[PDB]
Amino acid sequence: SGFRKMAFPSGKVEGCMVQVTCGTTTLNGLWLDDVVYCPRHVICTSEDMLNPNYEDLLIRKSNHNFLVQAGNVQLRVIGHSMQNCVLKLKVDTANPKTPKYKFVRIQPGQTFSVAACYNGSPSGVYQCAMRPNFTIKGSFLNGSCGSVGFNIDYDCVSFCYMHHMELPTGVHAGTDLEGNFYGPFVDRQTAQAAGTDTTITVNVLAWLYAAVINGDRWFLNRFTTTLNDFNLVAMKYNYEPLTQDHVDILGPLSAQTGIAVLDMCASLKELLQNGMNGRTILGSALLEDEFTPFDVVRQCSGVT
Amino acid sequence: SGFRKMAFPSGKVEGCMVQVTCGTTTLNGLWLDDVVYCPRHVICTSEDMLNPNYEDLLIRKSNHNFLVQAGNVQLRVIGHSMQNCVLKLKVDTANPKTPKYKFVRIQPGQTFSVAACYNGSPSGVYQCAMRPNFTIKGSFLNGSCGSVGFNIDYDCVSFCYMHHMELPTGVHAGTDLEGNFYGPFVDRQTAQAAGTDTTITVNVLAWLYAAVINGDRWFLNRFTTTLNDFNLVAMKYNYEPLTQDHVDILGPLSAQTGIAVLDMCASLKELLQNGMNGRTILGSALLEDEFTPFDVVRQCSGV
Ligand SMILES: *[C@@](O)(CO)[C@@H](C[C@@H]1CCNC1=O)NC(=O)[C@H](CC(C)C)NC(=O)c1cc2c(OC)cccc2[nH]1
Ligand SMILES: *[C@@](O)(CO)[C@H](C[C@@H]1CCNC1=O)NC(=O)[C@H](CC(C)C)NC(=O)c1cc2c(OC)cccc2[nH]1
Repeated sequence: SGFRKMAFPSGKVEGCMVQVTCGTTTLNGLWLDDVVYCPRHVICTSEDMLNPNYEDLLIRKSNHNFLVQAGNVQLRVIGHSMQNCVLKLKVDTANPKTPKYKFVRIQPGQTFSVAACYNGSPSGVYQCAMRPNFTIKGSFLNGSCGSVGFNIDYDCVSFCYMHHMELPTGVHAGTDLEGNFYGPFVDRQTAQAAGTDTTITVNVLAWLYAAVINGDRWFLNRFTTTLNDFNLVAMKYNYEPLTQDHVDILGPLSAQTGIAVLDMCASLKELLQNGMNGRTILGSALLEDEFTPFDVVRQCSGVT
Repeated sequence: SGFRKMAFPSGKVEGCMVQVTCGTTTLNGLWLDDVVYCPRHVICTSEDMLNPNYEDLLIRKSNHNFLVQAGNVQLRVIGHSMQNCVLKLKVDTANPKTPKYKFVRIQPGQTFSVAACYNGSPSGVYQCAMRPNFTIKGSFLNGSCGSVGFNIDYDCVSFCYMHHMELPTGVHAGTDLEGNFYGPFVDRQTAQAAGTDTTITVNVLAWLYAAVINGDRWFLNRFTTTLNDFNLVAMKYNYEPLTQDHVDILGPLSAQTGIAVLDMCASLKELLQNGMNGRTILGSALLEDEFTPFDVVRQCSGV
């Protein structure tokens, strides 16, 4: 047993990380087949990033202005195009380590693994949750842009995040692999502020199902509730409202424990309104919200 | 900026994990060069695991009794030996993906990355610390035996742990790659307790420095303490004593923040006597002790 913040094995993503450089600006890129994906601001000088006109900055760039390196080995750029805030660079070599992959735009509350990369070399792996305000509580240093977030189902790597920005509050913002930012952020060198964050309700409920599975079930009450009533109450406590998809992904945990989702909602609502009464859940007085229902099942039944 | 429990990239280890089956028992193995290391209880049966005479059970085994699968290929075992609790399976093929590696014995309070594997296929990576009582608080299910813990220095993988056991308390026990258990544990099917679990003081202080580097300072105070007077209080709370080496290792963090180590100790002493009320540090409601000073320096340098 045991419950930990767990990342996916990073080997399949490691073989795809490369370094992209324009002039002196360097960051990370994702090499899949014969295309490298990286943040478009690599074409900016330090001064350009303050108020960049990317369309104009890109028209002054040719394939030969782009330095793409796998390690110290260069991959000649034979084509380039801009898709939203991501740059796509066609290279003359298909990545022999390209895994089965796809690009996905995740929802708030969903978790993914981040391969922290520097100069095209991953340095650490850790799991992140997309906060409801479209930030992630990551750990990123200078030169980390281009780091990607991913999940692995079966043998297919689903890329969902590429790093771009650190906010003044210390949290982080980025895009999907199609260059579309998560949240209302832009790739400018400007102090941008995210919206007020909230607790990921679906993940809190998954954490409660995790407790029940392990014999910690003192919090189960005899009431039930409607989805609408719970949402209205949940927002009064800074909790995100549940969707139909939330109820459905809680299905397996509901069937495994025999506790209907709306019953657990009624239990969680009582915890929100009355507190923990000096008690703990899974050895904690804090309600954990960065464990998705899939993380709970995967850690109560290790799948690979 | 930011601070997160973070493991090393697992690619180099993934290319080394294999599946080892003996009779009706399957677990993970580590394929380096022409040898596959795994827990020796894979040779045991249901009745053997209760009190196995491993030397007795091992000699009655043949190379063909061992099914070593590396993906869709089966490796031919051409030799079997035993080094303490680690069974060594010689194979006719050397692992092409063998990286630069060494076998090291981790010290208590030090951290390592764990590649949790099942049926020779890794499924998750997370960081652990070797607790003073020589257990680790991991996440392991049935079939996780053979999983390894490691660190990576440059291009060298330092293997330091192989998983064997989950104690009745939910914690986990294992060996180094020489088959020597961490702690007073034994690879038999018995319920085993560990010593009293003390807190890794130097790690808690590093983690306090990380909180300051990241904008958290509500726990600081104007007071200072001597090393001994802090250790008096710390030991009273089942905290490991702080040594001058620990003080020295914290230097970089103290310089970066401008907070003397003994000033942080005065803060920790207050936290231990008053508690945190309802407040949290770096999002946690407890004092985290599984971050080493090096972990903090690596994530907070320049921040
Ligand atoms: C390996 O997977 C075994 O091949 C591993 C799995 C454990 C159990 C689920 N999570 C893990 O980490 N180890 C064992 O099953 C181990 C086998 C050898 C004898 C060392 N035994 C235990 O972990 C074990 C035995 C007992 C026990 O007795 C019976 C009473 C309480 C707890 C306990 N754990
Ligand atoms: C990339 O590595 C640069 O390519 C970098 C990642 C950060 C470095 C430290 N931690 C990180 O996550 N990204 C940036 O530097 C971006 C670049 C934009 C998209 C052009 N900008 C910021 O992170 C940034 C700018 C400002 C700011 O202004 C100036 C004010 C406050 C915060 C802030 N962050």
